[PDB]
Amino acid sequence: LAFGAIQLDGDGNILQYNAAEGDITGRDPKQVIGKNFFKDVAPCTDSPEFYGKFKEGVASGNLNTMFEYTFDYQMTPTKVKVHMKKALSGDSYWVFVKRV
Ligand SMILES: *C(=O)/C=C\c1ccc(O)cc1
Repeated sequence: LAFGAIQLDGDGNILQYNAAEGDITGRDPKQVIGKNFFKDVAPCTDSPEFYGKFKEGVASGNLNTMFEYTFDYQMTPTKVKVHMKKALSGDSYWVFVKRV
């Protein structure tokens, strides 16, 4: 995956996104990575339950699953498949998204 592969820490901050290796856009780069999630009391960012039991993933100590989620609604995103993996570094977990 040259796109879809993001690595985040098991505390709540994004570390690196695997895709940025060629700045061929003039976007505002405050979209992804460098994300320190402060307790602004915002549990509604399209994910009431974080990813795939991400909240349990952390404390269970084995956040590594591939789960495909189909959106059979109207105003929903495309069918994606999340492969999360507890980073081999330790207290961090990856997120590989892959649309079908
Ligand atoms: C999170 O924001 C959950 C519910 C909700 C309901 C109504 C409005 O306007 C915002 C949010």
